[PDB]
Amino acid sequence: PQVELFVKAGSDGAKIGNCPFSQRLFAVLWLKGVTFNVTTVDTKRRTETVQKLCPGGQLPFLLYGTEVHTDTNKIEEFLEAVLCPPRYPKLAALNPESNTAGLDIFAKFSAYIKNSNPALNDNLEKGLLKALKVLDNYLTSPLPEEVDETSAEDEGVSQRKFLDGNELTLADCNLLPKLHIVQVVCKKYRGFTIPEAFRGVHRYLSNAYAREEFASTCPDDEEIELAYEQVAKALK
Repeated sequence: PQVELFVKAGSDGAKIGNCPFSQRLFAVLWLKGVTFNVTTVDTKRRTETVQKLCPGGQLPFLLYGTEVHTDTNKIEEFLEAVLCPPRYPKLAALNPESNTAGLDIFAKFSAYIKNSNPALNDNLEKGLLKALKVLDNYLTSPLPEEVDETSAEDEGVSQRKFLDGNELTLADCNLLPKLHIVQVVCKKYRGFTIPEAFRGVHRYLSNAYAREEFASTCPDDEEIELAYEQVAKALK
């Protein structure tokens, strides 16, 4: 069954570019354990093949068998439904709220990073921090699998590695590529780092960077910084 992911190329026309949608599906496919290929597209210099496969030009897209699929959310839903046990793990979260935890962070970041009004900087940095804190509280809330298991010193605190438990799920595949952009960009252009006191978020990121599915699908930091340079530099 042939599976080829087409993804956004970076500044050299070849390496992985900044696209958290590309990276989400790359990670889903890696987690499924299916055999697949990844082909980068320089959208300024498209191949005759890519032009034929996807006239509409959407990116990312997926060639599966002879069918071309577009729309990241739909492509992911398709993959989860078609790549099924026993050959491939189900990657859907068990707890619905894992699928919404921290979904606001990226738009708070986008406002913060596009803002060029100095009087609103602190408001927008607050908005971002508040959204990150709500993610932190999700990551430290025990989930049903952890029911009544603890230690005297950390009662009512979750020990789990990722959003929905100790395995990576589709929820992590959506969130992590975006959280990665937020970190990289805000360090470079805002002097901002996530507070050390968000221990849940910190642990989450520590565990996520330790996983090739996330770590090996990340664009180079440089690609992410270049992608944001024009809109991030406007604030003086």
